[PDB]
Amino acid sequence: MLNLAEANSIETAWHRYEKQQPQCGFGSAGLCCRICLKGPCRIDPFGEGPKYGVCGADRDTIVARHLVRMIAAGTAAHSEHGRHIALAMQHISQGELHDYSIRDEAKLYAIAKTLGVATEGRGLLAIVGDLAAITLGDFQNQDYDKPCAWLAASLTPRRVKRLGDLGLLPHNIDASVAQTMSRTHVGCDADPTNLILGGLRVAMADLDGSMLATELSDALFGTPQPVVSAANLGVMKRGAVNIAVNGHNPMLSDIICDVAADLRDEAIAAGAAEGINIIGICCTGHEVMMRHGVPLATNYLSQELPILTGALEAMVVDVQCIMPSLPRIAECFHTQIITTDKHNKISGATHVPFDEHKAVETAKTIIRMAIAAFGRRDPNRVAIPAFKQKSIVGFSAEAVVAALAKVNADDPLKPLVDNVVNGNIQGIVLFVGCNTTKVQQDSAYVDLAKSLAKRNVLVLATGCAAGAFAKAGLMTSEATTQYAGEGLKGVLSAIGTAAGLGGPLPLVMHMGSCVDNSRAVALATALANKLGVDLSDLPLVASAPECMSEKALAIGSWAVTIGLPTHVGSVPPVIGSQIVTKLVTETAKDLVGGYFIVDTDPKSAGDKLYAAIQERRAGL
Amino acid sequence: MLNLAEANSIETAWHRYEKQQPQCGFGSAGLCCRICLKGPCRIDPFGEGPKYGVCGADRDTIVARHLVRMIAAGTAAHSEHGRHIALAMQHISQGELHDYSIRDEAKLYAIAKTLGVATEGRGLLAIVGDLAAITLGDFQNQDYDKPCAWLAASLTPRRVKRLGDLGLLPHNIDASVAQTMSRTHVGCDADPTNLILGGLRVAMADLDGSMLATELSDALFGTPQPVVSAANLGVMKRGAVNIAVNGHNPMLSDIICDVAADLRDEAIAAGAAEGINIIGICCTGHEVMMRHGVPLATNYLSQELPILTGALEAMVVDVQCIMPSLPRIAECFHTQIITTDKHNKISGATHVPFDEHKAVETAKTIIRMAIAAFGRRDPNRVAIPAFKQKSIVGFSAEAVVAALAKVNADDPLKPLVDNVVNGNIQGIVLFVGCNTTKVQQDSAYVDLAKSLAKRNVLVLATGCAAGAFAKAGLMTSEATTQYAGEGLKGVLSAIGTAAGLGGPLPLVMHMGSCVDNSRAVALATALANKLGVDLSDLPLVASAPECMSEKALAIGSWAVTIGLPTHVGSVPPVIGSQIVTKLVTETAKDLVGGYFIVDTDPKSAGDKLYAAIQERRAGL
Ligand code: SF4
Ligand code: SF4
Ligand code: SF4
Repeated sequence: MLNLAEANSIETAWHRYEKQQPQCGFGSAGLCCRICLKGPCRIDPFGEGPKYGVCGADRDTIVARHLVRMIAAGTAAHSEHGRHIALAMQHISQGELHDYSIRDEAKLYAIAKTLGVATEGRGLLAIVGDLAAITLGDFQNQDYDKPCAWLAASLTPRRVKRLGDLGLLPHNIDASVAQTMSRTHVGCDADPTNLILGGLRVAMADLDGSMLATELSDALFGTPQPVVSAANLGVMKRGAVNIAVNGHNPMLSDIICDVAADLRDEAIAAGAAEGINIIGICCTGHEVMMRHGVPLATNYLSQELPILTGALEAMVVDVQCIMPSLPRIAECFHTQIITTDKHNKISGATHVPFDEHKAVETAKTIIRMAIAAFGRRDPNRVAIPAFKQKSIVGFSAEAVVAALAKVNADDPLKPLVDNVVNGNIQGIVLFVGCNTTKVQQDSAYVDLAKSLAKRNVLVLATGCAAGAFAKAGLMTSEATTQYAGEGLKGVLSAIGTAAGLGGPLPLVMHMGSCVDNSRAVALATALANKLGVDLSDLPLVASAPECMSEKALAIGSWAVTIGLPTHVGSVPPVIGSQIVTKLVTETAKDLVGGYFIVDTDPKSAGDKLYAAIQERRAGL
Repeated sequence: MLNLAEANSIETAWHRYEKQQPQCGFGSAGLCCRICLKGPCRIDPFGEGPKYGVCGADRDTIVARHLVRMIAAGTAAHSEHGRHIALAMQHISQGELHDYSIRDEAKLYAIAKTLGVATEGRGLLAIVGDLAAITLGDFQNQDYDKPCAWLAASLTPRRVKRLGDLGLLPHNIDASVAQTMSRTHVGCDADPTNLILGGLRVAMADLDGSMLATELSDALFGTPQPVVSAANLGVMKRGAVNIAVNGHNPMLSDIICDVAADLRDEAIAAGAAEGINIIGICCTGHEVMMRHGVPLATNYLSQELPILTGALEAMVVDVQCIMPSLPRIAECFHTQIITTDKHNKISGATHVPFDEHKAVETAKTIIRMAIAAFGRRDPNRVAIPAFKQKSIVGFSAEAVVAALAKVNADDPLKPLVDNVVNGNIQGIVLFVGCNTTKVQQDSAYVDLAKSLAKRNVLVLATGCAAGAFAKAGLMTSEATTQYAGEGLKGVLSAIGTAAGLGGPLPLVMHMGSCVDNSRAVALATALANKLGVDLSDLPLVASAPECMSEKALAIGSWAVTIGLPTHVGSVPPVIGSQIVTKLVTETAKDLVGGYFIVDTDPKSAGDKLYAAIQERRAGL
């Protein structure tokens, strides 16, 4: 926890959770079913109740069909973000979408290198078209046996073989989601094993979306490089127009950032002495935190609380992980919750649609409204907590290897590799996932982080996990000296002073939004290649102690298919099926290297994670 | 009904249904969300308790989001069928796939006239090459404002403009299923009106898949023409090896049927003096019956009873509506449940994969596995009820027009309209639907047809609904002379005796499988184009007295969006929201012209349907 801005008149996410107590144990068990209108069909595993549904389907085919349908939804969620980015890149290539451009042409040529596109003497718009045509191809191929272009280009070669031999390499992101929906229909795919393999194949179609999203978003806006930022509710200035950007797509926020600069004088004119101060919520808040250093107000669960300070002039949303309660809560104040997307309206908000073509003028309209919301701000109701915590963020996979080249420009990975074979770094944990109410907010992350840090493992974080470490200052050079542990701290401070920081590198390491989890794969696959090996051999581990979204389920599943022991700290609906639970814990260990780790205890989970790393080290 | 193989000590669909009593009711009203792993949050409508989910979404977001995902899983189910035909038509245009070919070169040409393929002096394979490309574009177009190819080309140009101006013409089948699962992810679309409107678009994609599948499948296997067949379990033979074909895809069955004939001389040699008995279950059987007249054993709920006869040697199952209990109901006997699709495997059943490049060869293998099970049939455990109801089927839209051309070959549609303005044909009804255990099998189907036919309205049917009418004897000439009203019986008898068949046209005309519901919208659009109107003005109505599947919910949802008053007889999860209910029942009569009629009383349904039929006659 952290802030505690007591409503005392208003329902919040914590209130609505307790009024749901107790929650249906059937659904939490995975023994609920509503796929056809002959249900609802439940399974009584014990006292001689119904052991089958009207379908004839058992507990295992019921639990599994819902597992992969959840993975499929999270894949559809991530892929819709990457599709907008690739559709842009196709418009940038055709002299259209003028408000956008290739702001990082260095990242663009490197993307075309990993994809095989010629760049020598070709001109920018030709490469961009070759890059958009390929990336759109992953959304339209019908040859079930042709892997996704980004997957084949971006994994280790050993992994590409392992999955293609099992048919786990997707051919089409849209078709993977749709073929998962169709096969889980009433009376279609039954076999729990065929089902779970079908969820792992569509989990890879999520990885594709996350890769092409991160890479082409860099080329659109710039690769993150280390920057100083600040987190928590304190970053709201009373003397400023406070604009919260919540959602996922930086195509809106990165434009709002630039327009917020030229529009400062209108903020001062309306009576805001400190201009307009835009703040970030959730993954779009991380995108502009990663890139431009814009502060991060809060992560997921505490996203209604900015309106509670009585000084949020407008919260601009687009898609995903935004709470439908926000038009209700903002009606008690002056706040303007502004929806933007064609496929993301909240009843009671204010919709201004984002014409990507007319981008910077739609921004002005948005900021003009929030300047006018400042006009109706009640001044004796402002109550901003003074919690602002600083954090060094912007640690893209590119920048991390750059700071290593301040230690060895010849072999930039050699310090990392050498410091692993000797034990200063026992391993790497990547903290992923959102916020759940069945885990005390931010506590499981911080418990796990310092426990594993102390054990000499490097911590990387993304999304609402990096947001939970951002606040509570584990993203500081000081957090490294206090909790790292000697061997881990010795290296962390070496690179930390090689690149001009001021101390060591922060304990945890921001890599960005959930799609930017593809950065750590790029980090790890290059490592796995330097050693001439695969990720199912590296002392590498993922952990989602507080996960909820279907994205978190899809993200975690391809973390298994890639080779990582993946810790889940919020129990998916599998416990009702011992057979499915065997499939993802055992069996996965053998087929695909990675495996799941379901533990609700942050202390005992970090014991299995270190054990997984220590077992992983032994294999070398 | 009528058969019911009351078998002792074996569990069936009805036995498994009654084990589930009572079923949740929260899920029946749609007041259980189940998306985000912080739930399952449920809504209490009356006595205090929880009024929201933890994300903050009200009952109307929870209800709308689940309905819209059922529409998407139903579109994915049908679209995957259509994509198989389209890929086959592409291997066909290139010289791959030597077992399949353009059997109805005629159909191929009329499919190309409309939809705009140029034919003038062009080889057949160039014409079917353009057809394969255009149709595959409906699965890969990324221009959001580019309507689907078939949709624009196939339904009335007035409805093209309406749905276009409402934004309901889909641009891509695969991306409509995906953008649906994404926008219904946690924290995404929440406005009830927006969600159900987006579900109306992913429903118009099920019309696309159904359209291309039906039309293209005809060119590959032949456009159905009137054929006499037989229905019910009495279609099995003890002196023949009985092979059942369940599922949906005709690409398998049509082969199996042809190969069975060439493999008759090996059957008799093994002891099957009557050869290969290929019986049909669900839609695969409907496809081959409509085209070749093969017998249909049963529909959905009674697909396990053919095993109880002790005379089923194999059940070759491909995709969709295949009960997972069948492998368990075998073993008890000698039957071989044989799965074929890589995305449709059932634990305990024998899987031999179906390569379409090696269709006939695979076919022979399957059939041989059954002629081996014939030599394992316990002859002391045979029990074929001997219910063989003769059925006249094969009534494609083309066949209907031809019969109306045997009376007026200059204005073939004039006999229809004239008899609708005078009153002899008060209207038409399309009976779609499956089979649910909450309504006695086939009961409401039969009752609703007779009550309406007496009121002088033509009865058309598809799928398991048509199977119910076939096994009941409403698909014969005598049924018209008995239950049809005077005016209707007159027109039917005239066209009949004028188009051979020596009698009146069947009371219920078999229009085909689920995808063949596009034949009814074809006939309707043609009549509406002869009268200068839209389907929203024709006295046309759809009814699903025993729906249960997601495909049916989608099949009914595009019927509403094309302008048809649709009746549902199983109550979708919608009662929990009066807003969503009103949106799909009342405000749809203002936006898209069609609407839903939830009743569940078969008597009150027909009264309301006839009221709508007569209301459409007020106009015109
Ligand atoms: S539908 Fe299933 S998860 Fe929802 S309350 Fe009922 S038993 Fe529980
Ligand atoms: S799909 Fe089968 S197990 Fe699921 S609700 Fe329907 S009848 Fe029950
Ligand atoms: S999206 Fe909201 S209502 Fe639905 S399960 Fe999650 S928290 Fe509950």
